[PDB]
Amino acid sequence: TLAELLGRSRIAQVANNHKPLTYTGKKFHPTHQIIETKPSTLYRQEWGLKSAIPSKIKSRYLVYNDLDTLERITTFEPRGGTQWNRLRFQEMGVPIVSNIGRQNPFFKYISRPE
RNA sequence: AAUAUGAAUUAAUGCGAAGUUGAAAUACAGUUACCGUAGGGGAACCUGCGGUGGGCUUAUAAAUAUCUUAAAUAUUCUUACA
Ligand SMILES: [K+]
Ligand SMILES: [K+]
Ligand SMILES: [K+]
Ligand SMILES: [Mg+2]
Ligand SMILES: [Mg+2]
Ligand SMILES: [Mg+2]
Ligand SMILES: [Mg+2]
Ligand SMILES: [Mg+2]
Ligand SMILES: [Mg+2]
Ligand SMILES: [Mg+2]
Repeated sequence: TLAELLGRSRIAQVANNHKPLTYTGKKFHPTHQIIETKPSTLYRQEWGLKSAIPSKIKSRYLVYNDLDTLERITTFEPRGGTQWNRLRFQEMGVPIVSNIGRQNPFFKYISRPE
């Protein structure tokens, strides 16, 4: 059915987020999912959102909150810069270690009631 | 006692022409107007108290914005590729 397809659509895959797109507090990790469009689609203002992104946007990365609003605009910011922070961390090749010597969370360890 | 008539006597008002004394109202009408009420004054009107808008909704910024392969690759593409 159409409902089944919609639930699995790429737009459905992005978790609902209404966090401020302009946040001036302390940032410790990414808050919005970066959206990327290919160069061919960018030439046609196609991002896979509800409406065409304004042609003024030359970046290929954005973050958004609402597909449409009462102001008849998309709420988005044309930035994708948290990906470069992650890739620069990867280039520094420093593994993240636990200062408390806890078990690795990414391994299925056999824990006990200690 | 009622009804009708006339009535000394006396009250209110309309229209007509037509000047006079002011300039109260319509614009922020030159003191916002009007409602109720009270007092005062040649005349409109003036003043006090509250009410109404049938006057002020007539309302319109203390400005400041961001990084990924610009192309041998996107931009071309005509039912083709798959
Ligand atoms: K007056
Ligand atoms: K009055
Ligand atoms: K009065
Ligand atoms: Mg006067
Ligand atoms: Mg006058
Ligand atoms: Mg006046
Ligand atoms: Mg007086
Ligand atoms: Mg008054
Ligand atoms: Mg008036
Ligand atoms: Mg008015």
